[PDB]
Amino acid sequence: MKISIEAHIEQEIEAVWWAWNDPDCIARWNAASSDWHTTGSRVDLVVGGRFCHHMAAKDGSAGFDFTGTFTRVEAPTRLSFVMDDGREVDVQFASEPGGTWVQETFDAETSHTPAQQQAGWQGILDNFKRYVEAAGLEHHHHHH
Repeated sequence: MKISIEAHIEQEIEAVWWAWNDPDCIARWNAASSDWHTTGSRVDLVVGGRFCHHMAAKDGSAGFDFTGTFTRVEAPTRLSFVMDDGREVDVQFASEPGGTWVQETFDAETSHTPAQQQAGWQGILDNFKRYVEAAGLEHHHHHH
């Protein structure tokens, strides 16, 4: 069973995919909670390559890591990957006159409540979108 969420980021699909795949960029977002922060992300972005998004707490009292394997990479318009939890996660980067329609579609983990997962993923997708807006990544500039 798949749950599909979305985001209309007013930015280029280049800057959005860049912020998504770049491990140094992922270091700031990914950890939705501000009490957490991604201390490292081993990203081998190829078809069959693995990812590992280590998140440390601000006081280092705990840690939490997102391991998995990319099952399909269609740069920059789509990224398909499965997590350690079994979540088949499919993030679509669609080009639109308004910016980039990032439609995330993940498989719901049988262990957790589906709606609570959707809230967690929408938190991380908000944290990503807000990172793109915070870092700027503004390709559009008024040339003069």
